[PDB]
Amino acid sequence: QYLLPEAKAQDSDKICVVIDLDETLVHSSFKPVNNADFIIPVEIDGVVHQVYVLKRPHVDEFLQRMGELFECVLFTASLAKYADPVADLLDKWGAFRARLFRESCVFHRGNYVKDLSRLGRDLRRVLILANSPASYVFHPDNAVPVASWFDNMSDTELHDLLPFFEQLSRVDDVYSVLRQ
Ligand SMILES: [Mg+2]
Repeated sequence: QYLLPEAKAQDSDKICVVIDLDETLVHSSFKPVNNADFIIPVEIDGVVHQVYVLKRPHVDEFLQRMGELFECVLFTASLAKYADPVADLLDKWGAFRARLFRESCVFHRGNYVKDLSRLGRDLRRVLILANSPASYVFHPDNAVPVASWFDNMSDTELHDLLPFFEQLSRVDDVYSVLRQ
């Protein structure tokens, strides 16, 4: 069985974009951060720890627009119990049509790989936005790299990628732009 159901009517003409959470859209820590965007309590072996979450600058604009341009899918190497609460707070617009977590990755040579082949979408119309090439070793021709983000409040990578996405949203075959 594929990782996604069939695309709903309003999504099936669109390109599918698989989006990484950590160091791509947000950055989370167990070290207390003053003036955090969100704090989520995560239970680990019966004990609750606070996870301090910072949003990358421009992520609201980015997410809002990507959910129009694309069938967006959150595909994180992290675990639902941290990633669901975070996505609930982040995704104000219903941008993420599905959420896929650690179990849905393939652990390959010490790396959590998003294997786009198990999605159930024609690979000519799938993109992956990820801060590490390890994320997409199987699909390097589907990828749009973005630098890892931690706390640099002057970052504008998400803002500056939007026009490129704006363009990719409209092609028929992403390989015609990325090359395969
Ligand atoms: Mg990441």
